[PDB]
Amino acid sequence: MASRILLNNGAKMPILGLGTWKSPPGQVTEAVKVAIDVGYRHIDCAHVYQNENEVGVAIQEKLREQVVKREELFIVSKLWCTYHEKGLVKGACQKTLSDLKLDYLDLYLIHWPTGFKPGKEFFPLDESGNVVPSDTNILDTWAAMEELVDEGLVKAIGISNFNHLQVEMILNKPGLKYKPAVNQIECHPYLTQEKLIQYCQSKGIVVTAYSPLGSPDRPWAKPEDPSLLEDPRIKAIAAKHNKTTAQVLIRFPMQRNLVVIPKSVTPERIAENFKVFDFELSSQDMTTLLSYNRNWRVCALLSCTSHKDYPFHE
Ligand SMILES: NC(=O)c1ccc[n+]([C@@H]2O[C@H](COP(=O)([O-])OP(=O)(O)OC[C@H]3O[C@@H](n4cnc5c(N)ncnc54)[C@H](OP(=O)(O)O)[C@@H]3O)[C@@H](O)[C@H]2O)c1
Ligand SMILES: Nc1ccc(CNC(=O)c2ccc(Cl)cc2OCC(=O)O)c(F)c1
Repeated sequence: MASRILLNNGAKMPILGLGTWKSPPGQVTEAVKVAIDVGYRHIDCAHVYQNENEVGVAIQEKLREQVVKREELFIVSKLWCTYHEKGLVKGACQKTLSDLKLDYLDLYLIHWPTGFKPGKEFFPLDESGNVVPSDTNILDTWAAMEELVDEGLVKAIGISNFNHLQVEMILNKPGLKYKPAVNQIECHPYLTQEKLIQYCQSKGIVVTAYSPLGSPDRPWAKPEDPSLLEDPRIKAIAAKHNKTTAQVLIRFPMQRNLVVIPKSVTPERIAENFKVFDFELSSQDMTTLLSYNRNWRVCALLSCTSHKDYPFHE
């Protein structure tokens, strides 16, 4: 299987990338350096993760060392919810560029379809704990994203956590100039996403699977929760293939024509997670993994559920 997938902007995107949510700022520079040294060419970033400066130090050092050329890297970041206003989008993108020490992003995503009140707080709350919305709709935010392409700041734009009706809203936008290249959504054997993936792929939108290992370090983890890495059924498939459970969980979305972005700051695991191009899951393996769906989400947030554009009511 090829290492990159063709996007609808004409560029190629590596199907395996390194995630950086929760990667501590004192560890993520070495994580990204190791990742690039062992073959990763795609890093998934976001302003809200608060570690883009440190990710950028690694990228810049590997460019300076000539381990890789800039054109060989595929760097992704995301517009946070408090920057959905027309007059804030360019500055948000430029801050991310400055932190990552880049002149352009390969892909810039609307992180969530929900706009929040601008300000210093990433989750502005009213006194009862509800997030305070912005009245800026996803279509105007999309037009602002299109401007970034036309100013040379980003090569591609896309969306994240958009449900099928929200994707449709963008695709049906009056005067749409650029289609979204990517929809980045949660996807793993407990949230298999058949309907949304089919829809996006049918429209030429590439899907990126996040939390492919079930995000065991998510901060709201109840150890009551189901655990992909510990599921004996998935462990059995891994054993059959002489691979780790994580390697099976990463190969699974690859064989669905998805991009996948496992996170690690552990050098041994960063390398392990990349060694997934030399085995194949059978169709029976794939269908068996799909059968484990239970519509379980890592990423949901109670404080935002009354937002008009909350994506997971549908
Ligand atoms: N667009 C969005 O809204 C959104 C939401 C969630 C995530 N994402 C992106 O997707 C990325 C991945 O998702 P995620 O961070 O939620 O979780 P994940 O990649 O599913 O899981 C990360 C966890 O798995 C551990 N791990 C990694 N490789 C392992 C291995 N080979 N064996 C055992 N454990 C392993 C990591 O530990 P160590 O790091 O300690 O090794 C970490 O605790 C994020 O970092 C972010 O870039 C995007
Ligand atoms: N509208 C909205 C916004 C955020 C979430 C869930 N995400 C988080 O709670 C979250 C908060 C801070 C950070 Cl740094 C990361 C988070 O999740 C991962 C992500 O959103 O990429 C959500 F479920 C809905």
